[PDB]
Amino acid sequence: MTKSKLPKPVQDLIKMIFDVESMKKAMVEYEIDLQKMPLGKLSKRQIQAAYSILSEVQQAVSQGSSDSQILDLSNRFYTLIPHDFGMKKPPLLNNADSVQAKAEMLDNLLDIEVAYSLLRGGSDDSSKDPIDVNYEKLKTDIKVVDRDSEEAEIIRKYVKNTHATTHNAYDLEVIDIFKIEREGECQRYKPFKQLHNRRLLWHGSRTTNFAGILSQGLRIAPPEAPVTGYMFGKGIYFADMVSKSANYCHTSQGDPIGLILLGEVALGNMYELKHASHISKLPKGKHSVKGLGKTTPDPSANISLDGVDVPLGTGISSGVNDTSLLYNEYIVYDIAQVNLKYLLKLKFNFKT
Ligand SMILES: Cc1cnc2c(C(N)=O)cnn2c1
Repeated sequence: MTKSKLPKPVQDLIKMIFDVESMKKAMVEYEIDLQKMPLGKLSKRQIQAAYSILSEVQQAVSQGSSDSQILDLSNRFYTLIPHDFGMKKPPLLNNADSVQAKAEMLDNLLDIEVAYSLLRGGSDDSSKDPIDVNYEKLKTDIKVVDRDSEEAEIIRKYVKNTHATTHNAYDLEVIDIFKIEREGECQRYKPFKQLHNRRLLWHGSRTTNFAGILSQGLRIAPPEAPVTGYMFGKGIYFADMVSKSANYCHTSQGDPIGLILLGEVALGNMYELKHASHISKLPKGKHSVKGLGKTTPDPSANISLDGVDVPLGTGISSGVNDTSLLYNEYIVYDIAQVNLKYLLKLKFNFKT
């Protein structure tokens, strides 16, 4: 029963990541029936089967098949994943929007099952602090960045400048800044180290998903996932506006604490797009996809950190007239193209 000697901000981060209740709330927010399907009953092969049904809906809508088939698959989805809408009609998976919503839901369900499997596995010893046991389950070095260092100065300027005016529901306060080093990730990222056009970008996600993000990195949606459920196909999505990525933390007024990622991304040749392009492979010679947004952080204020460009400029007009994106988007389709550097802990102070 040796109390953990880890830094207090790290211990708080471990407790917040490995909280079983936060997993249960996240499933309740999706209106999943926890009585007919509790958290311990979540299965990876069950989520993959739900991914396949979403893919069956995608192909039926395209091939002009029976919309009656699209009704049977919708009811199949709700039998596979038991929900509880009370007295309301469940949303019908009959169009592309419904597929994207349930695709995003299964991405968080797959990460929740990963966090719970990580928690209830391995070995156990009641002589060690549970905080110490969970920290080594992540297989990640986690150090607190000093508040007065130039790293924290640049990171704060990154959060300070790239908060979009459209995302007016809140403003962000940086609580903690962690310098993370995933086990073995640096060797995996080595072939992309001297690739040109490397940037430090944001990645937001649910807090419960970070037990798997630190354990296995940022993954691509499984093969069973429908490629049309994501705007630019099955890849890893990043942004340069801190508010665009913080929206994917799914932070509520009840739980206003968020976790966001700062990662070095080997972009290389950017396939610049303006609208949806559901692809799994890039054209030969390209290494990433950039969704051109109307507003881009000023390129004149670009600075470097460890040889990595940091687009912390104020948002100005990009010079792109016809685009379906308000802000930029960076997508890679190889997991080795990501090197996670920092992990931030943000307080969401919702306004107006
Ligand atoms: C479809 C999609 C998913 N995730 C993201 C992020 C992020 N997680 O930071 C930014 N844009 N984006 C887009």
